[PDB]
Amino acid sequence: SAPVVGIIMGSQSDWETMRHADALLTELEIPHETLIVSANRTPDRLADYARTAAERGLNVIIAGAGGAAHLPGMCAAWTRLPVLGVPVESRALKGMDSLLSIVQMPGGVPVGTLAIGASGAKNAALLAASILALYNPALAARLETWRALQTASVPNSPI
Amino acid sequence: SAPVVGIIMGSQSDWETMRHADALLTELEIPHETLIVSANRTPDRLADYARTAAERGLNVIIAGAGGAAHLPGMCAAWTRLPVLGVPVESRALKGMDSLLSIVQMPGGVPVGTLAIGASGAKNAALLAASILALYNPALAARLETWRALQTASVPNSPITE
Amino acid sequence: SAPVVGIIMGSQSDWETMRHADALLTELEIPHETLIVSANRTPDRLADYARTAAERGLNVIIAGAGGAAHLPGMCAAWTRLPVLGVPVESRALKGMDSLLSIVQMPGGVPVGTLAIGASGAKNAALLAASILALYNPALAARLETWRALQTASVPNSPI
Amino acid sequence: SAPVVGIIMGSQSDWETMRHADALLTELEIPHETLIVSANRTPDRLADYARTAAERGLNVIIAGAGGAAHLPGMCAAWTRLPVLGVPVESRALKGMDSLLSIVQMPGGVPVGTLAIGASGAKNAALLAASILALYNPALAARLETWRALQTASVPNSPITE
Amino acid sequence: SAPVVGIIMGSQSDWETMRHADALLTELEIPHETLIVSANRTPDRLADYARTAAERGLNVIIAGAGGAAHLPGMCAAWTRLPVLGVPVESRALKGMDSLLSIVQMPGGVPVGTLAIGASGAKNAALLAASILALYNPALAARLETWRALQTASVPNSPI
Amino acid sequence: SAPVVGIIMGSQSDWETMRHADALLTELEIPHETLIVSANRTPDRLADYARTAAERGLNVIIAGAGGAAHLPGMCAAWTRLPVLGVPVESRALKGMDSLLSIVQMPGGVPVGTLAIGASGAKNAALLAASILALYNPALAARLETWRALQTASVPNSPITE
Amino acid sequence: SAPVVGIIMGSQSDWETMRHADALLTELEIPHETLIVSANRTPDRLADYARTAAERGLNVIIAGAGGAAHLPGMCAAWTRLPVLGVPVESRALKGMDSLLSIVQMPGGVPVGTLAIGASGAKNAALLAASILALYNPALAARLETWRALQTASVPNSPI
Amino acid sequence: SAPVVGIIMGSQSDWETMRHADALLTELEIPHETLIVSANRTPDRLADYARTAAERGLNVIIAGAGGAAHLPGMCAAWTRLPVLGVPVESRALKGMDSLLSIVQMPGGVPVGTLAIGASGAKNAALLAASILALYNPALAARLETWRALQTASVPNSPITE
Repeated sequence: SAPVVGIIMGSQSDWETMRHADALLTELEIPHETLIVSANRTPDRLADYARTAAERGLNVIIAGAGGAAHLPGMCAAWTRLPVLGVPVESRALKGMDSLLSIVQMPGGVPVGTLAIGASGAKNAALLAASILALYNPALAARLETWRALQTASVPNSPI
Repeated sequence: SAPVVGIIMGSQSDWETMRHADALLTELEIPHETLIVSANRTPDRLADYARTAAERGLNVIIAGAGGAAHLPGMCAAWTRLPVLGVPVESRALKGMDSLLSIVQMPGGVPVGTLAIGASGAKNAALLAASILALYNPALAARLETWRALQTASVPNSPITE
Repeated sequence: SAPVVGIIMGSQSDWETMRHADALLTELEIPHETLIVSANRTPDRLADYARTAAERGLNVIIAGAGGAAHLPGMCAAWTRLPVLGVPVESRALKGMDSLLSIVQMPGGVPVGTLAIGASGAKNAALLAASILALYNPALAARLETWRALQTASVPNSPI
Repeated sequence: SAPVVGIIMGSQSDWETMRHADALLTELEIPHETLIVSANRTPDRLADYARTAAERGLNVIIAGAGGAAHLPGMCAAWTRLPVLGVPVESRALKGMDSLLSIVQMPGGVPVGTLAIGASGAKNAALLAASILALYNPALAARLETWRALQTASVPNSPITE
Repeated sequence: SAPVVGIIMGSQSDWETMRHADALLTELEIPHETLIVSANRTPDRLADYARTAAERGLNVIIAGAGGAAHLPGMCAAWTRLPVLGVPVESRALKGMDSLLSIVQMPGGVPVGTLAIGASGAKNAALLAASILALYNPALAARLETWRALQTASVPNSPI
Repeated sequence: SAPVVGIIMGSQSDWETMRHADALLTELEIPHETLIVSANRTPDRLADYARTAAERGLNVIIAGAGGAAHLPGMCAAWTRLPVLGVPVESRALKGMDSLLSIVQMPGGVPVGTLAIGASGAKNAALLAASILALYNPALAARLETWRALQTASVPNSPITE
Repeated sequence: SAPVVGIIMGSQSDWETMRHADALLTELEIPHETLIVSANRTPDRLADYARTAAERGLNVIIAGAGGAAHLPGMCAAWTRLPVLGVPVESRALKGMDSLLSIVQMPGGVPVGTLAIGASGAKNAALLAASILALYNPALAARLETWRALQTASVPNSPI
Repeated sequence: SAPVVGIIMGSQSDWETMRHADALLTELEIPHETLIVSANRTPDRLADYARTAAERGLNVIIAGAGGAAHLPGMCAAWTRLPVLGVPVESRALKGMDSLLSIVQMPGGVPVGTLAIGASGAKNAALLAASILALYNPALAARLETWRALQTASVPNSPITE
């Protein structure tokens, strides 16, 4: 029941993208929390969140943000837990700024980065699931089923 | 002694970059294997490697490749294990082709991507360590100490010569 | 009657783009098959398809995909046949990721790459036609006519 | 002895890159000619070359050029034969201008484009070989052997020094 | 009455952009011709056009095209006249491919390149006008008036 | 003697670039401090530095960092003082990642960004000087003289060898 | 009452973006002027404006422009005052041309550059406010309140 | 002897590139002047230069600058004469900033832009020559001969070593 994955995003505007991560975790029945935490507007909120994540029982953190996206990297700076980053598509630069701001972390503080947008949010949840599956047999089986259904469901010819 | 992390790369030319992942895992005392698997030249070798990774005891796979870097993504297509990708810097496009070819995986098949080059290789190892630390108290303690030392080792001022 | 060109695409979403390749081949009366094969979701389907392509009588394979587009390159990895790649326009990066993921193949495993989008799908079919024309006199004549009509049909002044 | 593949390039500076296409065709025993044809300096030479390629016995044309690389596209405008383009790396833009100038052909006039640089040149030759192999059993056998050897020659592990 | 400026474009699709060049020349009463000439679809038409331009009395050629835009460069290859190029905005790459394909001409065969899109078409006409003005006093005065009105008409505060 | 400008950078490797900001402030006689503060390795050090900057007497902060350059933006998140950012050139992406990571701050938390590299560092110092000059007549006079000399020192023609 | 901040933009088309800077300054009760000044169409207007800015009592200048954006840099060339630049999003290149044309100023003539678009306009006003706050206690308090409200108003969870 | 073309550049560092424009004009016997005019450091010098260019007898202006290259555009803002711009290659961004800062002029104020670097400088001179040739028969003959020689001088095949 207690969350094992924390999904945080820079603002309400990121929800359209991050809701895909939320839906996936719920689909795989992975207990999680979904919050808004701004690296630039609520720095102390982020510090406290990242710093106490492990103590609170979180295993993986999924962070999404756009533009000069500092949320994933700064979160990783305060926690020992694996942090996965989702570059949210920005208006002007289409998420290229989001992507470079997240993926280019210097050696020492990693952020597992996923694709720009919805695909990335969905994959961050799946990646978090694959991480949890390493020590949760029941979940591992549900993930196997999920991947199996995905593969088996691809049509053979276009409509 | 059995490896829990597998480091694979597209060619010997990728070693200059991937050796940093190898070195870090060894530093943290994480058993691992290091191999060359080409997505374009040895597709069947990749299929077999990725398909059997879980049953062989591997927990995480770190794949590095450059240019049209398909190695990480295709590995993830065959394994349920988390796959971390390292974009190896390319000559002309400076790893931008490597980066986009790895990070832009479509929804459904993830690849946790790190930075272009040596930093990405080192971080792939560190990310893998943080994953394993979730269920290995001893490793978790070593990682905590490693991160703590890194933070404490940062100088307060530059050597202004 | 048996297909000599195989058109494969990563998903139904690519059809809007790849249908142009299908239409061109049909226009030139080139027997072909149109299928959905995902490099990331159906890897074994792709392996089997590419591996057996030549045995099945295929001469050229046209593969289209977007984003981290691995379909053309992986197809080429399993077949000796010429593989032509169509970068499908992606939402965020407008097919630049698709393009680099396809065209930058390392020496040893080629993929003849065409333009991003519909133009590319249409040109992959035309390129496949020009390849088949080298050993099919009837088709060669139909291709000559097609190219001739294209050239002669260009207006001299804008409307 | 008659050439079946024609390799053309915009200038002597392109040879460093295009020589890889020449070497590969020779390796596979594919008769070919190698010439310099400038789309911007010798437009009429290009027109004549492309227009008469088919009647001269050529089956495939490999064109390499950099910067505002118009050579491949204009060659394709005049010939019905398949034209493969090699983006030669440029100084400032690292071949990105070369690549876009070649690959972005509008619908109706194709240019099968390969990677920027030496890899693209080698692959243009290999692609040309795979095309010719469709109607040349002997060549098809040589190509099959070549691809098979490439796959079998990939090392299993990196020389970790 | 005889045209002194030739406006050529790769296709009808470029008209939306090139019509701005046409309108400007008409505004400044500069005799010109507006035609469709495709470098890739009508290469011989282009060769003939560029080759005979000077003989026909043309002084400047304005060429617009998008994507792998070869029209301006190839036109310049066949004529000694100044050739100005307009990169037409492409669907996927927004004219970046158009721009690089036009502006990066190697030393020896120049193409005076203008901005991507409508602004570029309008400026190619103005640049052509400034060229003709060097030897046409009447036109030079009309151009001075045009530039003067532009400057004087800029509002001092936004509405 | 009390510093009114604080120059911070992510690592010793940034000094080669940031030393230009240091040199210029000293030239204009602007008291300042120069420190290394890592946004990713010493997040708490950054929080404390930025939070207390105003009370410590600082008026402007110049922050330089490369790659995933979060230092300027995070500093601005904690201080009400104007923060100027210098994108340090990165190896692979030539500072483009540095630039976008700094300049693209969302509405509400500004970072006045300068050019990539040494020019940006020098301009960050000059911008800081122009800010301080608004309420420091003596400095305003020195800056005016500096700008005037720069303009008067530009040669009229190139040394055509 | 006399303006202490001058907001200038290249054209009426930039207003949609620069109005955000105007609104912010008004919100913080910072006296300012909002004008249209084109570096390319009204160069002498710009020269006069920038040259006399300090004499007129201005403390900071916020300049916004798109495309080949020369307004901020040229303004800085004529004034000793701090000049902040706002890259306006362009149609084709989405403000990347605007951004590079503004931020890449050579050492010697600075321009404090903000993000592309509305965010940048809003931040230029806030940056100008933070500059004025250094010597205006009342304003400094209003800025503290503004930043405090921003931080406190961020929701904890998405809707 | 009076100059009909004016070549201006932002700094001595631009000469390495702009000297190619100077050399070509001299080759074609086109009288010209070469000066350094900084758009950012000597704005008034630029205003005066551009404003008086026509009355001084100049017919074409070739302006070269890099980075935030405002020189060509601002020159065009003050003169009715055609202005040709040469994007000087920049260190970090390889002239991309130079190119966009010059070519993207808004409708109403044109700058005929050439390629990044030496090729652009040479072509700016050639473009200027083609403009002047429209009303100078002697020059038109020299240009025709120059273009003809260029075309005739292209080798037919590469020196395959």
